Amino acid sequence: HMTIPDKIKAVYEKSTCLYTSNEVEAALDRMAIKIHETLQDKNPVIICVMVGGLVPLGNLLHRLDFPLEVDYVHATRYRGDLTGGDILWKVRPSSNLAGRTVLVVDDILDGGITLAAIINEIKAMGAAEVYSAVLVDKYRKRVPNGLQKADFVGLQVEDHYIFGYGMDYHEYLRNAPGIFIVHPDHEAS
Amino acid sequence: HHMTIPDKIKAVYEKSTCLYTSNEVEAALDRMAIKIHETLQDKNPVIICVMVGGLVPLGNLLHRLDFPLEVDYVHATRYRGDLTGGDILWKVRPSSNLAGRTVLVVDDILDGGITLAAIINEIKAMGAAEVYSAVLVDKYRKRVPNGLQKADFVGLQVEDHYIFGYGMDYHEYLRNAPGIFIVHPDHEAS
Repeated sequence: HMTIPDKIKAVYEKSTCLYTSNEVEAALDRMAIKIHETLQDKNPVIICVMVGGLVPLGNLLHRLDFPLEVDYVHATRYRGDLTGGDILWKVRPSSNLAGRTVLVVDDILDGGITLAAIINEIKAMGAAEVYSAVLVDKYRKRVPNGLQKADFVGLQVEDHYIFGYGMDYHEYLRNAPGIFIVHPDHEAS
Repeated sequence: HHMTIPDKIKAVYEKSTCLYTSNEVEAALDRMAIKIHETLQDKNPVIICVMVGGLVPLGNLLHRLDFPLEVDYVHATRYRGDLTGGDILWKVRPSSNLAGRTVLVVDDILDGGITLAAIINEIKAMGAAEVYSAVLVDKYRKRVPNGLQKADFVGLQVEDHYIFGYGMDYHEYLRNAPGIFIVHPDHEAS
């Protein structure tokens, strides 16, 4: 029968490139400058939001020229859970975050209900300050209970079906070198 | 108000010696990527990050890998006294979905690799068809019983220095240093 990797190849092959890898790297440079201005003297814990935060965070980290520690967190949500109150935790924020400045890093702000719950849970562990960073923000789309603004944003995009540079298409294509839009043939509407 | 940990961190970084520049590291990642492609492009691998050291090397490596793959992560710790790897503490375990899959395990450094070998063996025990190992740096002259004996993919071979950077920490700091650095003997005596 038809194979998942063959279908992935077809999706990628038919996709359209919204941003090159170079443009993405350039957006990471801009973020880094801003993050430095805000955080350099704050000894932050930088927390990767799994799994999507991993590519952006790893590429951002060596651009940040100040003392910092790294950690990670993992939460999922049912789409039907509109409040963020039924969140499924796989990896919880640690007690070590008490009194710390924390920067939370994710691939994309898309509503951000789940990102807001993660942030609030970090606050509940006693963090002094929580900032948010996102490689891409779907800037026109905001939802109740969602995160209204990220502190640091690489790229602002319209509401497309997108993948790459940490963003998956059914777990695949996080390794695509840029930001891509799924072809209308493969957009299940 | 006394000297803080971050102040000492700055001093360590300031006195450290640069072993490899960021450019040399990126070039090593390019070489690893080519090797990984030749061996794995047709294998539909799950690429697993060994937390937390794997995160920067993996993130940088990922967008160089031009073939279908999935990403996951694992986390395990060890007492220095546990020379066997029989008593490792799991924080995040390999999943049962790895059954029948080709898996590539990515960590920052092969330094003995006792924990790394235990992780690999545990992935085999969940039924993975094949396990490969990739490491940004290998302390190629240091091998220990129960440790990983050889990695399939190695970015850079180094001597047994106190090193940090590019995902390797010095007491949880300095994973963000842009290159590979050696700690000055005034901060770390042998």
